[PDB]
Amino acid sequence: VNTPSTCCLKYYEKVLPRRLVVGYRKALNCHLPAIIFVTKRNREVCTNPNDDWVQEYIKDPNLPLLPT
Amino acid sequence: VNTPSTCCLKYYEKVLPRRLVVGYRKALNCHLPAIIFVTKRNREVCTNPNDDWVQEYIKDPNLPLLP
Ligand code: NA
Repeated sequence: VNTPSTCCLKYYEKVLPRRLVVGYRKALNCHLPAIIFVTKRNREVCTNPNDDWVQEYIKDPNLPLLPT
Repeated sequence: VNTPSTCCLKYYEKVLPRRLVVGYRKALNCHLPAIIFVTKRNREVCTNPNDDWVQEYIKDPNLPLLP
C-alpha cells in the first residue's frame, strides 16, 4: 500500500535468550525481510528470518504473533 | 541499531489535498526514501521527497515535523 511499513535495516548478530522474548511481528515485505522479536525489556529486535533459532522461536507453541 | 524503522515501499501516486494533512514524518534512511504525511484522521501517506508539492507542503510553518 501507500501506507508506511515497519521495516528492519539490519539483523541482530546474536541469539536472544528465549526467556526474554514475549512475542514476534512479521516484517517480511520490506527490502530486508525480518522477524521482529518483542522482549520483556520492552525492546523490538530485528532478526534474520532464515536463521535456525529464529525459526525455532516462531514455531514455539507459546509465543504469539503480534501485529506491526 | 537493530531496532525496526518506519519505511515506505511505494509512493502515493496523486497530490494530497493540503487541507487533509496535519503533519509529516521523515523516512529518508530507507531503501525507498520518503516523506510520510499524517492526515487529520491519523492516516499515513508515503510520498516522494523530491516532488515539488511535497517540499512546498512541508516548508509550511503550520505543517510540523512529527518524528
Ligand atoms: Na513545516
